[PDB]
Amino acid sequence: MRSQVTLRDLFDRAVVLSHYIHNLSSEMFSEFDKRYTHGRGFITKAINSCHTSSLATPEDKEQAQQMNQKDFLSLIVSILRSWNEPLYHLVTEVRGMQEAPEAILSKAVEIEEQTKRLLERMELIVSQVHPETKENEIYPVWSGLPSLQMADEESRLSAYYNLLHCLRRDSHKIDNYLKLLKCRIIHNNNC
Repeated sequence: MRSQVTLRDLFDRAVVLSHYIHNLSSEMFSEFDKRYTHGRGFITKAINSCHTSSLATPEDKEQAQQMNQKDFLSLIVSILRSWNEPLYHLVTEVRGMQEAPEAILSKAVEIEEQTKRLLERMELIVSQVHPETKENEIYPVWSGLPSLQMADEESRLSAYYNLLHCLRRDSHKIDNYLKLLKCRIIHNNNC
């Protein structure tokens, strides 16, 4: 929309949100981990199957810097829109039948709304800088639902472990990305 939005203003709050959302994801993940896998022998296993990994992303900074700006910003939107369904199901899954984690839920609800909040911001950024960008419509599919809703404690709990991990990973991606774009478009520029 509008309400006197400048590109400086858009980025100002895009970075405030992306930093917040990431820190909240580390909080959520570290809390789940502690609370949910600290007395058990569950397998850590690193950077597992993240649904956003199918999309072309820079896995570096010079790679990100070198990148076409138009594609970079659309990438950011695709990631953010791909976290809709899994974040809806997370909240519904904690919320539904499921018990205690009133504290993890409280946090899932915020991540869910703040992401959507970030996406509109990002959509405006794009319209302002690259209005020639066409309706995005490409976003990676998510298939973790079956694994979230398993009877087997180890399977289900790890499916949660991994989704929170991936989320903490990707919210960290977006943050580095937005810093990099803000520093360029708004701040100290090479001419």
